[PDB]
Amino acid sequence: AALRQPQVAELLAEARRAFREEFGAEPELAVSAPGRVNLIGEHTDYNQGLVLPMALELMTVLVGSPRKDGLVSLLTTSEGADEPQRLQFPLPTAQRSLEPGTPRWANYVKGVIQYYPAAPLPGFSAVVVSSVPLGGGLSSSASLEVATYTFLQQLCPDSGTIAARAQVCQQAEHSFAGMPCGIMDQFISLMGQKGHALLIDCRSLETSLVPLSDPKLAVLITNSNVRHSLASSEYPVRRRQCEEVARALGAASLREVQLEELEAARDLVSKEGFRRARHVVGEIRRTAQAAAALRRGDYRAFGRLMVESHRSLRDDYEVSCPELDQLVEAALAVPGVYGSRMTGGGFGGCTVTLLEASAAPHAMRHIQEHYGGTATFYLSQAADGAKVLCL
Amino acid sequence: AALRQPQVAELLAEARRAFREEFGAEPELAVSAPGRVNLIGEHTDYNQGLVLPMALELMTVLVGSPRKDGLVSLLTTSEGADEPQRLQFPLPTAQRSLEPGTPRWANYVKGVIQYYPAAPLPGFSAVVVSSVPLGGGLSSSASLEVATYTFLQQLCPDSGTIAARAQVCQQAEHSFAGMPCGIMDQFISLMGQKGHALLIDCRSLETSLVPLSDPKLAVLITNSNVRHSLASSEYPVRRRQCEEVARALGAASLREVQLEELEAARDLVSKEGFRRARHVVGEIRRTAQAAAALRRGDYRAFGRLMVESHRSLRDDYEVSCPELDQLVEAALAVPGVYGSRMTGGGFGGCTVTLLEASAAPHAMRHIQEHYGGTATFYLSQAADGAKVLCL
Ligand SMILES: Nc1ncnc2c1ncn2[C@@H]1O[C@H](COP(=O)(O)OP(=O)(O)O)[C@@H](O)[C@H]1O
Ligand SMILES: Nc1ncnc2c1ncn2[C@@H]1O[C@H](COP(=O)(O)OP(=O)(O)O)[C@@H](O)[C@H]1O
Ligand SMILES: OC[C@H]1O[C@H](O)[C@H](O)[C@@H](O)[C@H]1O
Ligand SMILES: OC[C@H]1O[C@H](O)[C@H](O)[C@@H](O)[C@H]1O
Ligand SMILES: [Mg+2]
Ligand SMILES: [Mg+2]
Ligand code: NA
Ligand code: NA
Repeated sequence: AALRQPQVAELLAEARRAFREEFGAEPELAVSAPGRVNLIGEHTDYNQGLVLPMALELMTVLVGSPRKDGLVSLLTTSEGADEPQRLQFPLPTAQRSLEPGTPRWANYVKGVIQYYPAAPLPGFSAVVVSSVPLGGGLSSSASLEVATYTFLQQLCPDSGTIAARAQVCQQAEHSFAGMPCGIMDQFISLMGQKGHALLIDCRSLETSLVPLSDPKLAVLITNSNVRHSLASSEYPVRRRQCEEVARALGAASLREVQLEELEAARDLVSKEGFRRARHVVGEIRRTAQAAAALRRGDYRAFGRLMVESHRSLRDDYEVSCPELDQLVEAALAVPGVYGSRMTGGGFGGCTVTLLEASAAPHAMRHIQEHYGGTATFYLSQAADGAKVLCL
Repeated sequence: AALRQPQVAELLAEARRAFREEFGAEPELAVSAPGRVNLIGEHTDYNQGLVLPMALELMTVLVGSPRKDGLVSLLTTSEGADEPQRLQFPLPTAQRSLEPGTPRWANYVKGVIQYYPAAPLPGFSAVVVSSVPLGGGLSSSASLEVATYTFLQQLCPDSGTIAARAQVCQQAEHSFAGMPCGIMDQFISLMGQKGHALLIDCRSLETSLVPLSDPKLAVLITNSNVRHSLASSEYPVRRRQCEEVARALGAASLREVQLEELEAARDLVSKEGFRRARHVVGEIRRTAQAAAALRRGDYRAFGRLMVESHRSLRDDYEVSCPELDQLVEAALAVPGVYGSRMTGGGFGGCTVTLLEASAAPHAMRHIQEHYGGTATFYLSQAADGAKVLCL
């Protein structure tokens, strides 16, 4: 036991049956959207940098039907969601716009509806099921937004691009969820392809598909199953810290600041500010190197870069915690572990570990043994992004 | 005027309609797969080179229904498909494979059925309609193959990779149409994204999606209305002349040969084979430079590299015709045109012209006046790849 990862046909069946019960008929329409692990390139997306995430086999499925009455009627089967697990509300009009409210889980859906670029949208009934753990740092939020977006497309086709949909999901997260994320989670949930990671250039929005499918390789995800109080909190503080440092250096973003320019201008910025820029500018470089390493088959080089990334996030960006540090220190101790680090926004959530497929069983036993807390594990391949399911 | 480009809703309705008439019921399943234009990197894909295609709004729509009796029943509405435009034939069995026969157009479907990797596959009825001009160098052939494959996936899920679907369609084109194509046409049909070009590395099969986000940049396609059939052309001879040069220099392919190496090895190959290989080696270098130019907005550079592509295809590879030559010279005389070149296999078909959007109307009048024949015109955006359409 690593945690089981239901396949789509299973999640679809569970969603259909829960809808049949709730609404009294079979649903007409279905879609899926994955969760996400970031292999490397943390706190770079809102700095116009480089990220290398892959989509997981963990996913949100959303089934539903149009209505003729202009209503939205929702049910989520996730415990983890704040109560009530059901909500109904009328579609926004040019006269009354939707509003963030409680239950907080519905905000993600209301936000996507509120910014959906096409019209006219009918009402709908829908059930959500998820295998993404809510609030585990594997991006259940972007899964839900992108599932919601893809579903609305089945009611009312858009005329825009992948990146425009990601930006609609991003704005919904900003205005309705109150969380000023970059573009990474929405982008990988939309753009994943199985047996690949995605080098996303968050400035050009150019994407490269980097093969990550060798039977002698595994990616292991360790849920710390913790979430400290600085999550809601220091993420916006860091994002503001980065924008200052860029202004002080005459730079549109930290993407335009070369690592050698930064060293030779510490005196223009706080000692705290300097350590933040150093992380971001180095991580961008590490992410470019790591992508080339992963294509080459150089797991050792990739693993070193993962660890260098962890040290940087721990000491220079200070978004690690004791629990993530502990879980990374246990992982590197295991023979066959190429590297390990804190993934997502941090202050808790998950570590990602790259290792020999043969060592995963040992690696899971050693990390459980050497972690105070109760840890959960996913052995996860690179998955496809958001799909329509024909019913 | 640009020739208008039917949207999917309209191709779908012409397909529902011809399906109802032919088979006396509504179809249950639908798919689309686009044609493509190659921006630069011609006759490199089978030499393990680089190409930069985008998918088109021109597409093949296939609608159909599982059958009970283990037969395949097909209709196409394309004028230009050899008679008969309808046929039935039994599914391949373990006892006996499909074989290429008459009519030539159905070899593309038979081949994809023969090589489709998942079982069991039921009989089916299907109609094919297309906005892709048959024989025009916009890959009507790969559009047909990939539409068929995406359809079979609706009858019987596969569980390989996007890449293995393209190599099935390629396999079908080699063995059933006897046309030894590279992987480009099938890959772009599968992998397209609207508002992107696709840089394909045909050695490693790595892909980048390059944003075409600029409303002041147009792509104009000019059909010469001289038809190629690539099978019976000098295409297989070019491919073999490239192979004999690689073999002579001890290279796995011409991707492994630099210009300077080819130049010192003249005494190893014929005058002709040297010229063919010099086009290929040159064209690989130019496609990398072109991607770099496009990435920084240097359209004048991109256009000069396209003109060099065209002179290399005309003089060293010898796959142009007097008609493509006149269409290119005529587009180059127009202000706001960055570059123009033949696209696809050659011997006829289409040119591709990159130009200021505002110049498109002048450019269409000028090329038509200065063309000895009758040109048709598509003003083209980057389009989505192959898709399921839920009925
Ligand atoms: N399937 C779901 N059903 C209901 N709410 C969900 C679902 N998936 C995500 N959510 C919402 O998203 C929140 C988790 O997002 P967040 O705190 O950003 O963590 P993460 O994105 O890492 O999982 C939940 O608290 C809930 O409000
Ligand atoms: N929709 C269609 N219906 C029937 N045949 C088709 C269709 N699309 C493509 N074809 C077949 O593909 C052939 C064209 O292939 P080819 O000569 O390689 O040209 P292209 O560059 O258009 O792909 C036609 O001769 C016909 O056999
Ligand atoms: O890599 C840091 C990461 O953090 C969170 O997961 C956000 O959702 C992303 O947008 C990104 O900033
Ligand atoms: O670039 C030339 C081009 O010609 C045809 O369209 C083939 O299908 C492609 O594979 C490629 O070889
Ligand atoms: Mg989140
Ligand atoms: Mg063809
Ligand atoms: Na433990
Ligand atoms: Na003319």
